[PDB]
Amino acid sequence: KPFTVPILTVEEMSNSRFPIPLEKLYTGPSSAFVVQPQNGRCTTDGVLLGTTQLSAVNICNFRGDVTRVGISHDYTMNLVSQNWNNYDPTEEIPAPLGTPDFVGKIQGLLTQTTRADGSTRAHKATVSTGSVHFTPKLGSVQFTTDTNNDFQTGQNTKFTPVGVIQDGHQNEPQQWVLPNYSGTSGHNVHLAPAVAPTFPGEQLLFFRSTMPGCSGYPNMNLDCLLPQEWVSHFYQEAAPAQSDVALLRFVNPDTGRVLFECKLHKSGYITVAHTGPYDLVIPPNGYFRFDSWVNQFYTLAPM
Amino acid sequence: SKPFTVPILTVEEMSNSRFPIPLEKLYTGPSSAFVVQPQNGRCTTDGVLLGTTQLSAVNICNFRGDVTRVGISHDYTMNLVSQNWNNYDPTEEIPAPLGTPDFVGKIQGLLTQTTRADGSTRAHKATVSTGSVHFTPKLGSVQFTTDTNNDFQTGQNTKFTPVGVIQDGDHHQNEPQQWVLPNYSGTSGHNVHLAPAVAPTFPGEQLLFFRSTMPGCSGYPNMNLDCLLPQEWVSHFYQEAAPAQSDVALLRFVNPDTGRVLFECKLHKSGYITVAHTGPYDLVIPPNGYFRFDSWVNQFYTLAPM
Ligand SMILES: CC(=O)N[C@H]1[C@@H](O[C@H]2[C@@H](O)[C@@H](CO)O[C@H](O)[C@@H]2O[C@@H]2O[C@@H](C)[C@@H](O)[C@@H](O)[C@@H]2O)O[C@H](CO)[C@H](O)[C@@H]1O
Ligand SMILES: CC(=O)N[C@H]1[C@@H](O[C@H]2[C@@H](O)[C@@H](CO)O[C@H](O)[C@@H]2O[C@@H]2O[C@@H](C)[C@@H](O)[C@@H](O)[C@@H]2O)O[C@H](CO)[C@H](O)[C@@H]1O
Repeated sequence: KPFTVPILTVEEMSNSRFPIPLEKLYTGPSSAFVVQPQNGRCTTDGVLLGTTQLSAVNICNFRGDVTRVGISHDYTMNLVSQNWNNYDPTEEIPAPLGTPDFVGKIQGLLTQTTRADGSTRAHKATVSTGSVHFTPKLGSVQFTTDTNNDFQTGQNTKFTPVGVIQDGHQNEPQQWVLPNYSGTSGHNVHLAPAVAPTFPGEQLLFFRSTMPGCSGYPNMNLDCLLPQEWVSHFYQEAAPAQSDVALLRFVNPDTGRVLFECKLHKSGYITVAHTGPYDLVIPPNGYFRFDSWVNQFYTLAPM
Repeated sequence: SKPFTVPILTVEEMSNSRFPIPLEKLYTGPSSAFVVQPQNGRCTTDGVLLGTTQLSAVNICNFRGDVTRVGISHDYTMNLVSQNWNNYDPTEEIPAPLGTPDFVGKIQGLLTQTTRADGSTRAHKATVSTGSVHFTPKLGSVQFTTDTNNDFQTGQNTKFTPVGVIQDGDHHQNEPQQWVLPNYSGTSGHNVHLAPAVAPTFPGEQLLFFRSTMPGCSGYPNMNLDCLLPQEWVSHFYQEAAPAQSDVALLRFVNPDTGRVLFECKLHKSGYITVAHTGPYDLVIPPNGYFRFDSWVNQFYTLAPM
């Protein structure tokens, strides 16, 4: 089966690390830090990695029953799956699929239905993924909410993420620092690998969005390695990789002209030939096109 | 000549095309009491987007723009911009901005804002009542009720992220009304450029719906939300653009483990599905089941009964 990538434009696609649209493309150095996101990780032949699942609308969502912490405004959620069934902590994944893969305070609404009478409720809520109580691999997380009494026990409860907050400027979130999925009780396991360019003159290419800010002065940049639509495409197509590197051309169909070329690595990330931080300039109808299988030492034309 | 296909994703791997939530189940039921005319999740099998349909579920029922307080109240008017923060164009031949809510109801979420100059940010619980006379997205503005009367700044980029729906009143589940379109221009004019209503015409047929449950945020809302196509099918058809070789694509829903067909259905080229069934029915399916395109047929194809 011939390999392909979607023909969708950047702004027609979704971030694979938070449920927001893609905005732009960015390249920059990343030698000084670890790039190891767990969402938006998929091989070109369709093997999902890390905590990656198939739809953007499930990312950084949580479901389960909740219990109040003491008489405070905090609630513990005993996590269940997307469809309210069991999460198995023994499955060899880092945490439930869709779990946040950055240290930060994510704000949203915690909603609940009482099954007996169909009554419903919603409260502003934040999950601090750097907290010792952020233990999704153990099956629970803790939320700070705007209520100390309105949530009932034994009722289906959902967190819908909206954005991020900060306290103290732009010092958090830390998008490239993974939370400890088991808190202080254990180290992270079964992670999608860290990624880095290996060929001189190359940098990663990032698919960038801006997370909404909900309080304070947060760092709102969020970069993913693959659009969510690419994850779903590769998962479905499962086209065999004929080498370790797929050569893509980013084309302006208005003119047929190639704007730049890049390497899509089989293990699921892109590099470009560039040195330095750069906000790419792309036309609104531009898109990526797979042209040929090449190798790790093929020299890209400068971006 | 390009062969037509539908995605192989399972129902629970896909997304509702009318609200940013996962699909839960397949449902068929009677539709004679309704006009079924959703504007999101509308796309032909050869990839022509219809109504207010755009390509990603994460944008549905989102709004962006600048806000101004209404009087000295807790309500704010949002002057809409496009998804990428560029000016909105009311002259485009669509019913309303792509992604606009296509039902009458009170959608609750958070209204967030950043002050560009210093990176300061804020968020407030907010509700948009799409049945309100102030719901005028085609004209370029909608109104929100919020939990503040003072915290939002003028001239700053503001986003509404939807979460769920609310209800008020002794008549439980009286709202939202998922099959009642808003007036996109309010009282100023009638709706324009709509994707057409759909209905079964062949004896013994009903629509097949891809169903989710919207989160409830207050009161006793009707949380059912049915779409005609998963968002992933919209995206698939838009990209593939495979020519329709007849009016109807016959699909079989298959259990991949046994290879057995569970049921068959008619995917009309204009982008909706019928099945041979009468009455409300939550389909009993294996979670790994998927739809498979088998052949090009016509509107009078008599299906094996569900
Ligand atoms: C949880 C809460 O009550 N939020 C309110 C509160 O917000 C303040 C407050 O949390 C302080 C204390 O840490 O920090 C900020 O000042 C925060 O305000 C928010 O962020 C600042 C930088 C501004 O951008 C502000 O507009 C924004 O609200 O009080 C404020 C009103 O002052 C809001 O009501 C929050 O929702
Ligand atoms: C803004 C606020 O203070 N909400 C409270 C309040 O919310 C109520 C209130 O808005 C009434 C208006 O008559 O409507 C509901 O009762 C609403 O509550 C919500 O819906 C009901 C049916 C319950 O499911 C409830 O738990 C939910 O909050 O009062 C409630 C307490 O009942 C909460 O304190 C809200 O925060």
